[PDB]
Amino acid sequence: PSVFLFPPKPKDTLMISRTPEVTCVVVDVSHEDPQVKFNWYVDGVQVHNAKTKPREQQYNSTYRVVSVLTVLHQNWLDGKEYKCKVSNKALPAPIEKTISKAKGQPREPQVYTLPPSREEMTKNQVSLTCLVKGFYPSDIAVEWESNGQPENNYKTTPPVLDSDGSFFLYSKLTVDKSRWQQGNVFSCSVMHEALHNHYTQKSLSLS
Amino acid sequence: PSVFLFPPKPKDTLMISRTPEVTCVVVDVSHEDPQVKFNWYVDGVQVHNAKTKPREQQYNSTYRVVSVLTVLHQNWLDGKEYKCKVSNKALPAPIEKTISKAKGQPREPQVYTLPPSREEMTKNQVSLTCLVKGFYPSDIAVEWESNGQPENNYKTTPPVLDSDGSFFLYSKLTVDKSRWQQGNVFSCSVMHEALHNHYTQKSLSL
Ligand SMILES: *[C@@H]1O[C@H](CO[C@H]2O[C@@H](C)[C@@H](O)[C@@H](O)[C@@H]2O)[C@@H](O[C@@H]2O[C@H](CO)[C@@H](O[C@@H]3O[C@H](CO[C@H]4O[C@H](CO)[C@@H](O)[C@H](O)[C@@H]4O)[C@@H](O)[C@H](O[C@@H]4O[C@H](CO)[C@@H](O)[C@H](O)[C@@H]4O)[C@@H]3O)[C@H](O)[C@H]2NC(C)=O)[C@H](O)[C@H]1NC(C)=O
Ligand SMILES: *[C@@H]1O[C@H](CO[C@H]2O[C@@H](C)[C@@H](O)[C@@H](O)[C@@H]2O)[C@@H](O[C@@H]2O[C@H](CO)[C@@H](O[C@@H]3O[C@H](CO[C@H]4O[C@H](CO)[C@@H](O)[C@H](O)[C@@H]4O)[C@@H](O)[C@H](O[C@H]4O[C@H](CO)[C@@H](O)[C@H](O)[C@@H]4O)[C@@H]3O)[C@H](O)[C@H]2NC(C)=O)[C@H](O)[C@H]1NC(C)=O
Repeated sequence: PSVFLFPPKPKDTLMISRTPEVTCVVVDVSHEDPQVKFNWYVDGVQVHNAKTKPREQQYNSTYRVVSVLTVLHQNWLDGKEYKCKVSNKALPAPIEKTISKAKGQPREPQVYTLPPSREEMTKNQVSLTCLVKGFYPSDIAVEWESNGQPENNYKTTPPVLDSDGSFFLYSKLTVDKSRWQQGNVFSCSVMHEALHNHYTQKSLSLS
Repeated sequence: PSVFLFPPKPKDTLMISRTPEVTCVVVDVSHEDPQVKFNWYVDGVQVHNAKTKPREQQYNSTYRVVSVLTVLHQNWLDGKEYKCKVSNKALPAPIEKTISKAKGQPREPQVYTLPPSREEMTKNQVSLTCLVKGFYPSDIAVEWESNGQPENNYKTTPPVLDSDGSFFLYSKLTVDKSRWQQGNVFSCSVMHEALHNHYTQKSLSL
């Protein structure tokens, strides 16, 4: 039996309207003794069944069970630990897994847009670059937009640990060379806890 | 008694002068029964040996044995498969692991240098950006230099799959703003199999 603990999506902890959740998944549960017991704790507290919510599901020759715990935005941002305890009779001792926001002081992300290289202009599609650096923790959300509509032909690298101990990443938005020199304006949105309203936006366009 | 096969460093296989190698790591070796016997095969052949060489041990609470096999640059680029057979008494049957370079038409990387944003011109240090996209397979090596000398403060993101099936990455070199204002020339070096001579350079300066 193996247990996996997943943190909330970065974007869920940053918007009050969204529902951030910590997901505890157990696999290789005995096909013979599928009864699984879950206990959740926040900073060591609440053996006593609280919120949470399990389900179940049969697989190869085993069972898979998932429990989801809704977390409070500020609880997560304040570094509270979420512990998932899993018990099964076909197991010696219960399996424990804990997860929290990475420790350290939040650092505000620096966002800069970079137009495509002149040499790339011979191509039919160009690259609009958004650089995000100096941020911490690594949890972050980046998106693009031209008008109000979201742009979807973009790719973002995973965050990279930098020398100062902070993280950086780049996002690449690909558009038709025409849409660019025509004058259209683009912008990458960046969501991070260390930003004023957990959100900033930088514009990009030729001139 | 777990086995992990690793491929050669991208750079080692692109320059004849270097020595590319495939490495077969063996973790959780029983403190009781180390004695690990390796077996390597290149496209099936070998075992009556040809160039293997294991070494060292011990770790946290268990042993870690590692076998290194030197490869012919050409054999690795041609897509030959490398197989590591690991044997140990405390292991029922011999665990085998195969490895080879990603398959598919190699694609030439486009290299573009991007100057620091006007907005960043306010910090003491600035970011020189090297965008490398459209390449395949993902094995690539990127480096920065200035007037013939290698730069120290740069970081390269790992390869990211692009929408069209090829890869891209960004390399970032941080330098004192003065060095950029003084007009010094900085260069992004890229090493990939689909480039003529497996190498290309792109310069940046104010
Ligand atoms: C004794 O210590 C061993 C290693 O100890 C080091 O690493 C940590 C354990 C540290 O806490 C500290 O103890 C030491 O610094 C333990 O063995 C480890 O076992 C795991 C899985 O059993 C291996 O994980 C693999 O890692 C490779 C990547 O390796 C490279 O990167 C790491 C760092 O990121 C380096 O340390 C390595 O040298 C390599 O450069 C993965 O590619 C590999 O693939 C995955 O396999 C798992 C299956 O387990 C899949 O689920 C995934 O999808 C992937 O396919 C795998 O993740 C560690 O490499 C290995 N440690 C090393 C480096 O040899 C050992 O467990 C511990 N006690 C025991 C149990 O004896
Ligand atoms: C029996 O069947 C189980 C479920 O079957 C899945 O597999 C395929 C082949 C079909 O059989 C389908 O029915 C079904 O998709 C198998 O369970 C699997 O067990 C592995 C562990 O051995 C789990 O892997 C873990 O995944 C984590 C990420 O999960 C998320 O993403 C995957 C897609 O990539 C989704 O499916 C999940 O739902 C999640 O959204 C990953 O974080 C874990 O990695 C971490 O831990 C390892 C150590 O184990 C470490 O090396 C690594 O660095 C990380 O720290 C880990 O890889 C897998 O999730 C689970 N399958 C599913 C769908 O939940 C079971 O193995 C199979 N056979 C046996 C012997 O039981």
